[PDB]
Amino acid sequence: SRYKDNRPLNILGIDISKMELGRYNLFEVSIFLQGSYLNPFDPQEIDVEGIFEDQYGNQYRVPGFFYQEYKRELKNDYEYLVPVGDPYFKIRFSPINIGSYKFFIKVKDKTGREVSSDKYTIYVKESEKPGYIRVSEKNWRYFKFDNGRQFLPIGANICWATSKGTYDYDVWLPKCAENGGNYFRVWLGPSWATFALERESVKEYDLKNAWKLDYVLNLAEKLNMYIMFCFDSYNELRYQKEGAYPYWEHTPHYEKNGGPLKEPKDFWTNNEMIKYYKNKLRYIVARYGYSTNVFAWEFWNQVDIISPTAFVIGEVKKWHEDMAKYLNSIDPWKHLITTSFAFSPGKPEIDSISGLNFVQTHIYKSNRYIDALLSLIAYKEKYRKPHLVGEFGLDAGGNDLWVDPNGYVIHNAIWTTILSGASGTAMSWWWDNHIHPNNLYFHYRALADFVKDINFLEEKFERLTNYKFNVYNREIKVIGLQGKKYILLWLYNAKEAYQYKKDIPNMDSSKFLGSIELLIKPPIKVIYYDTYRGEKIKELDLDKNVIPIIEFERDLAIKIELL
Ligand SMILES: OC[C@H]1O[C@@H](O[C@H]2[C@H](O)[C@H](O)[C@H](O[C@H]3[C@H](O)[C@H](O)[C@H](O)O[C@@H]3CO)O[C@@H]2CO)[C@@H](O)[C@@H](O)[C@@H]1O
Repeated sequence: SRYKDNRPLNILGIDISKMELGRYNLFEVSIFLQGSYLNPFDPQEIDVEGIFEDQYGNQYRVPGFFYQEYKRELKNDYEYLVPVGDPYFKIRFSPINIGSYKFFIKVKDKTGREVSSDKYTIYVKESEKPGYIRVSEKNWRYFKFDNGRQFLPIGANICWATSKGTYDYDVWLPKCAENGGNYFRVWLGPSWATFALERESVKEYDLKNAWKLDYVLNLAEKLNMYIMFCFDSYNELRYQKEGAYPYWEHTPHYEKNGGPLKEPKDFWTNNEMIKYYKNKLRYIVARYGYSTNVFAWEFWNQVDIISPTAFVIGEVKKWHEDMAKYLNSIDPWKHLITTSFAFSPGKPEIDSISGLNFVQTHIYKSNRYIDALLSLIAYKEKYRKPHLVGEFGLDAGGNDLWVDPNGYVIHNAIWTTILSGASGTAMSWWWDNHIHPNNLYFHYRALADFVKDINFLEEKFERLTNYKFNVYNREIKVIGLQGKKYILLWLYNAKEAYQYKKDIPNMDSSKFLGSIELLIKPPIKVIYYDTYRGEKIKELDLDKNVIPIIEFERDLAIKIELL
């Protein structure tokens, strides 16, 4: 109990970040206090709350959180954080309406005594921010912002840094954002992760790693990027003898290391673990929930591959239902909630729970992965909620960077997924050893520039069907979407798309290859789009439903508009 206090409860100071701010922007209150509590991360010991009310009478109950300021530096090849001042408590709020808000601070400690502040008034003006990310009511395949504009996630996993810590995100994130990226995913466990909250304990959370997560979230805010926070990873509950980067023997949950659990199976039902997990969820909502740059709360990375001694489908299902309900109940902004599985088809008993707002796929497959992606996307339409291909790569023991230094595998997957009806791009692994050093960001820029000017929420897009190729020299295949105004096609050469040794196509391509007939009413306008340079190649007006295919090396995109 490093941070215990044993004084009579009193507020000693309140600092307010700003008295005027914009819609969806951060309003931060700092609270200095003394009190009686053993653990500032446990609301049964000390419960700080901010109670906000807009001019329409809507109320927001915002939990407060314990905070330590740090100043970062780089010591050669590792980040080092120097503490600045004593720790204290914070409230982080974000207004969804404009106008006036009234708020006050309340504190209760373990003695039952409660203290409170004076009522304060702040004023909120309109801003440019689009709001929080939600499921689209117009098309359940897709996400939207509160203002109604679509959110199509384009990006990659960026789940942890090297020892350089936040200094790596200073490099990766601007490159991603300047190349059309608006999405990444970070890990808050296991204990070795950059942002691990349960580093040494499951009862108290790591203030240094929480500060690093603040830093990265703030960088996302400046760059208009949106983050999935993955709370726990399967390694935590996987025994050494089971392989696959196991971590049970080292995890703070295990009794050997101070935690409540004798074996990982007990995670789902142990009363003490459940209590502390809810405290962690409260801490995460308190510290990060304000942010519209939090796209989603993800409970687990690949919960299906915890130890087989520990995976009890009915227990894991109930825990997800209960935790989703709890998290929603305490999150004033109701961020999206999800979970993930290593098994590519997922676990229907869990994926179908209403409390999980969207479903995911992880897939590492080397052969015919285009067809596998399409099949999984078609299959998961049964859930009638969005689908994110949250992890993707070859099944090559991590050798993607040697097999495919030009990123053709990523290229194929991002085009396939977007134009098959997934909510956004397939999300690559290997951000640090592949995407960045091989400078693969240009693939995302080309795709973003192709899709960004179409409102996917309103096109009534369906996976393409009723097509017929007429091509003699080659084997060309298509992944497509057909909507009420646009048809989007990705064509690929089946004999070239899965070979990765040749240099990036430098198109100079005038010849006719063949045609593809679609079930459309002319007249139409046809745009041919170079998927590597990210530019229009040619434009052609047509009076029939038969699209010439111009010459291309590997793959080519086509945008058709019903006129
Ligand atoms: O350096 C941090 C950490 O690395 C751990 O090992 C990583 C691997 O380096 C690799 O990225 C692996 O990726 C997995 C990941 O588990 C994902 O969810 C899915 O399973 O597929 C990808 C590709 O296989 O992830 C592990 C962690 O699970 C480990 O070496 C730690 O000691 C080290 O601190």
